[PDB]
Amino acid sequence: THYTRPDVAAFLAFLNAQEGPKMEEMPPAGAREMMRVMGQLADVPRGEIAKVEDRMIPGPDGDIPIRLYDNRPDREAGPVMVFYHGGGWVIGDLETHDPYCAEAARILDMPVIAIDYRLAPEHPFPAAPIDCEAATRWVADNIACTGLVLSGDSAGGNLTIVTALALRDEPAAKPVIAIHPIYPAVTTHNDWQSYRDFGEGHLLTEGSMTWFGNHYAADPADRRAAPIDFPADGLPPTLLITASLDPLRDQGRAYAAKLIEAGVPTTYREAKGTIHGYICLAQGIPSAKDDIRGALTVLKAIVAEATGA
Amino acid sequence: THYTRPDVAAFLAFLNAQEGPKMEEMPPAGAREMMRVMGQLADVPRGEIAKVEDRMIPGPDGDIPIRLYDNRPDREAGPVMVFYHGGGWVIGDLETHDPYCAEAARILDMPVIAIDYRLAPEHPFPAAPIDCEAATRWVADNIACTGLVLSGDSAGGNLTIVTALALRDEPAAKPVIAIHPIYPAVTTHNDWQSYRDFGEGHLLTEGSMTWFGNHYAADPADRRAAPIDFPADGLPPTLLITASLDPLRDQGRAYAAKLIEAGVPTTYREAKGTIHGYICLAQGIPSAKDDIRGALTVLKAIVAEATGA
Repeated sequence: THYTRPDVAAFLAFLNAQEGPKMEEMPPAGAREMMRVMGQLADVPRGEIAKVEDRMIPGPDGDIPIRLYDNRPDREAGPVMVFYHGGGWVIGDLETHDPYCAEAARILDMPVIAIDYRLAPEHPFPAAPIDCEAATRWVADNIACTGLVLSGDSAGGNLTIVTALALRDEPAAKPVIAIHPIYPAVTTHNDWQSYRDFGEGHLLTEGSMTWFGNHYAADPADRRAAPIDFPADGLPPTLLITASLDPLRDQGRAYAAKLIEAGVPTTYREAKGTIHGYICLAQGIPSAKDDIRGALTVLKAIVAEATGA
Repeated sequence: THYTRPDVAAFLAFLNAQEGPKMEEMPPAGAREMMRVMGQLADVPRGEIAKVEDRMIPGPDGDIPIRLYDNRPDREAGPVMVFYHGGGWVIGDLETHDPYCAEAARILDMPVIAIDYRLAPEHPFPAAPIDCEAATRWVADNIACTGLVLSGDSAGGNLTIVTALALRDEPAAKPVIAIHPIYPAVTTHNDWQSYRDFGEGHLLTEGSMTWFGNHYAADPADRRAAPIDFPADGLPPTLLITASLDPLRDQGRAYAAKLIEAGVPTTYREAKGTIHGYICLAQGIPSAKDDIRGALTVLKAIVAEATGA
């Protein structure tokens, strides 16, 4: 068997008992609704936060909606985090990841901008990376900041890495000073021991990954889909976290190892005994709160080191 | 050309203009004196520290001299750092690394115990790793502490990793909670691009390394000489730092990568634009002070997270 935290095993037993269709049997609209209802039941609320503002920004295929979270709006010019939500490029929105964004804004003490990027299958690859890169450049130009911290979970961890590579090659008005990919997808291939071990029973399944991947319809040769296939030299200091029961664990490790081999300062964290998707499950999995807090404390120090030097 | 900090360049200009024999042209006694005099000229002094105590402990072969540094001797039982000096298993002692150990004890706010292990060629491999393991067990059994933090530079980085692998397999009376190998040697072979790039003009030279290697006479197939060839699973949280102009940089990268691939939580830092040996050169290379302080701040947080269990 595999080490599993007791509260994770308890939440898994709950997930395994639910009646009614799997996500992969649903059209996108119904999958999108499943995730909202799961968040309502198993995520914490937003909690208290001084400022949350929505607006539209111009992007190349139309307006991109963003949400700015700031718990200390009187700050001076400092770093800003841009956040790209997960949901396999099909599901997720500004509300599914709202409680995480707010928590991040509170712990990091920096403004957090979440991007509502275009989703498949209505907008297949490469709409998501186009939107994310355009939003991030807009932020560097238009928001008072000294530097960008890019972060995202799962599909959004992918978008974090691909966006950091596009800005490494052609810089924004402000540098990326750090990146925080959370349980990222970095490749489209499934030849991984963690994929054989954990591809059933652990929230993210073989069935649901196939479903995501077919709708997004990514070009597997393109760096925007498969950044483990391309040089990593000159990326900023990276905090990469994986979850030990996650079918994507091993490609996360492999990416972190590639970063170290290219000389990129890297902090690898593994949430031991927990599953993919934990950053939105902090009420159903209470130990998730310490994983969130523990990673963002390390990130806060990484950013403080980059700004003090 | 390779990025080089201006103050490192300036130190190297001075070192390369020195007259008088190279270390490798000397018998061990004369090499040992060169290192003491280099430290005298290019290291910071011990500075203020509440307590420094010298004693002998019983070892497998006789007395092992140790030195205890504590900047807060009143403390409650907490973590203790055991430190293994570098010098290619031939040179170095308690005085060569004294200013670093005091600095660590101040920044980490924990006791630091430096070990004077047996040196080659009078005592070839495996004397040093046996002594280090024996002293570390003595500390766990005899000094009030809750856990051990092992650290060391170069040969001493090797001894840190080897010692942690020995205690992973048969634990001391107290757990290892973190390890901090500083520009470690993890193999005896030289097939590394960094070795071809930086094996002359950067303080640690091909000639030095061969001279150390011949005196130590390590068995290249033994885990105690070549830890990179053996499983890393189940080591504690590791902070591994390399210097970018070091002949040993690439094997250090490769070890940090292997730790990540085994699921060990790992922070990799690279001192960009600096050389091997910088922890003893903080007066001749003033930027070394921020490399020391930067790493020890990270380690201190790693330990704080472990002891909040």
